[PDB]
Amino acid sequence: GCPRLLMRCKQDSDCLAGCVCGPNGFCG
Repeated sequence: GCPRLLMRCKQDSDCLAGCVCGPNGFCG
């Protein structure tokens, strides 16, 4: 599964397996 919260990203893998780097700053 893919949660959601203010978690800054730089790459897809940044977040938990399922999410992508949300085009804004934080995961999406």
